[PDB]
Amino acid sequence: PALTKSQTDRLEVLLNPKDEISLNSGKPFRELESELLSRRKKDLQQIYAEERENYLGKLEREITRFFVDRGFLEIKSPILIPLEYIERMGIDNDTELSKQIFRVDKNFCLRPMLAPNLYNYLRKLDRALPDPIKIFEIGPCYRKESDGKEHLEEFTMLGFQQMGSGCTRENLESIITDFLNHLGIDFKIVGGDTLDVMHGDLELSSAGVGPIPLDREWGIDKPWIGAGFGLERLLKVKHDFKNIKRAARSESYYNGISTNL
Amino acid sequence: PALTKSQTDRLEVLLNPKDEISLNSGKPFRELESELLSRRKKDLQQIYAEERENYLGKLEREITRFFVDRGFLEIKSPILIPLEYIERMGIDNDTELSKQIFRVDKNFCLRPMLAPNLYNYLRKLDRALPDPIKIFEIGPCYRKESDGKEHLEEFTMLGFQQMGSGCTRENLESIITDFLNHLGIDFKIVGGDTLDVMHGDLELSSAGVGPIPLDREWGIDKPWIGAGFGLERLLKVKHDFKNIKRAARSESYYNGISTNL
Ligand SMILES: Nc1ncnc2c1ncn2[C@@H]1O[C@H](COP(=O)(O)OP(=O)(O)NP(=O)(O)O)[C@@H](O)[C@H]1O
Ligand SMILES: Nc1ncnc2c1ncn2[C@@H]1O[C@H](COP(=O)(O)OP(=O)(O)NP(=O)(O)O)[C@@H](O)[C@H]1O
Ligand SMILES: Cn1cc(C[C@H](N)C(=O)O)c2ccccc21
Ligand SMILES: Cn1cc(C[C@H](N)C(=O)O)c2ccccc21
Ligand SMILES: [Mg+2]
Ligand SMILES: [Mg+2]
Ligand SMILES: [Mg+2]
Ligand SMILES: [Mg+2]
Repeated sequence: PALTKSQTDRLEVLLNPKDEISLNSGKPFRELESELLSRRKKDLQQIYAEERENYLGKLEREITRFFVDRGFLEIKSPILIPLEYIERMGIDNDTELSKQIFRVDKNFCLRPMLAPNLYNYLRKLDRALPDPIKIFEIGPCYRKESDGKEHLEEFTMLGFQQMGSGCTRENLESIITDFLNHLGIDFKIVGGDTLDVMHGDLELSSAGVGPIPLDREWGIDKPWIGAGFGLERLLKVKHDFKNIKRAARSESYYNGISTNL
Repeated sequence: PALTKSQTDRLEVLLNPKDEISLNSGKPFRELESELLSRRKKDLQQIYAEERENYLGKLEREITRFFVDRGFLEIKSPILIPLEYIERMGIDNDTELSKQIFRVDKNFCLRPMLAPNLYNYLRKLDRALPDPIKIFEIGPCYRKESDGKEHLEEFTMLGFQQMGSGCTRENLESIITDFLNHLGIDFKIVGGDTLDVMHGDLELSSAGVGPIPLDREWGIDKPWIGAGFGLERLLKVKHDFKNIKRAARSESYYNGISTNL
């Protein structure tokens, strides 16, 4: 009696990437399910007995320490932002992002990105802080997305930006490289300069070197370097999850372990 | 020449609670403004040179360590939640909260509270973890509010909950008391049991002891204790801010310092 596709789907919910269990073994579904249920209950018991930390929270804290220690100021800015910030980012029809916005009320949206708020902080802090100005933010961002194993509608972005002196492509690649070697994540950098940070075919980050013409709409007139990274994609690679759902804010998975036991 | 109300409003933006400057001094507005601008620029320079941490992020990390160390599992659950969770919480017309919901699309809303997701986690984790089950979450919550010095529309909630053995009012008051003495925040506890944690006339928390009849709609049939705290209200008290805007996710204040310099 071979397993049904529905049964294999159920077992795949319970399977963790380092389990060495093969589904075709010939063992009955009920037995395979009971084995995986026992393993996942034990995984949750071990977390509860020892560390008790959530992967997404813990990763945020680790990234925060890395950037604070490298001289970047920690920002916490609004998640619910004025809708006019989207248009002011140059996002209109004929851009993909235009159709992906979660609107709230008449004049607000859930931010799909961190760039508007980081631009505003760079402009304001230039009146107080010495050159160069280095800032970062980690927090929720929102985009409407087609179903896909690499995309969430509710995700978490790291964004960092430096403005003034030292804003070279070399220095940008150095930050990225030190950061991902610190986290233990393999990558390739692929390249007004623009560049993407790839893990195989998966985009971990897009990064940039300024100035660009958009800066003037935000009151920025200095060179800059910066990048944006999705935390759930970093977790997906680090823990070898097959679907990014395992890494997201979720009621269905805790540290990549099914909560439906 | 006395200061105008508009001028005093501008100086109050620049005034920090421990400044020992009196507005009626007789000094001209321009001079008082220049003094406060210099002080606030220096405050930002000192943060940037030394700690570089945001108060709201740092408070979240401190609270996280307190609860993890006391045996509570750290949860990160969705901020964008099904609208049906609101009705299932018993929130209908004739309740205040009913009119305060930020709706998104047809079937979702920004969570105004943490209770639905914590109920769901308690039910699911009861199948895996030993008694008692202790969990907590910190993160963004959203409510439409009238203008007021104690309310934000975008705020941050701590919610903790224990289920099973040990769920007594005494144990609940002990958690609260240890927590606020750890943070250095003065309070009074004022009291199916219900109780509020007050700082003067300001509500820091509402807390509760179960079971209650609502539990059955969430699949819960064990005793419980729990509470919810606003982080920005804790910061407002700790730092003696006159308006909670100083403590919120914001583009206008950084660690209670005006960014408009
Ligand atoms: N829906 C999403 N879910 C998870 N992470 C995301 C999502 N959208 C963007 N990210 C992350 O945020 C980073 C910066 O955003 P951005 O450069 O705008 O993404 P993007 O170009 O739309 N990438 P993609 O949709 O994969 O082609 C990306 O490199 C991802 O790591
Ligand atoms: N709009 C808000 N801004 C900031 N903190 C809030 C807000 N609403 C609730 N809180 C915090 O969240 C805690 C738990 O929420 P809840 O008990 O529902 O609040 P509440 O009853 O509406 N309090 P209040 O509106 O002041 O009378 C409160 O005790 C506050 O510390
Ligand atoms: C600061 N920052 C953030 C991003 C990612 C995305 N565009 C966002 O705004 O969140 C980014 C990309 C290139 C250069 C700088 C960047
Ligand atoms: C777990 N928890 C959370 C709250 C506050 C608010 N009602 C919310 O849901 O976020 C709360 C109040 C009493 C008892 C337990 C509580
Ligand atoms: Mg995209
Ligand atoms: Mg990209
Ligand atoms: Mg209220
Ligand atoms: Mg209350």
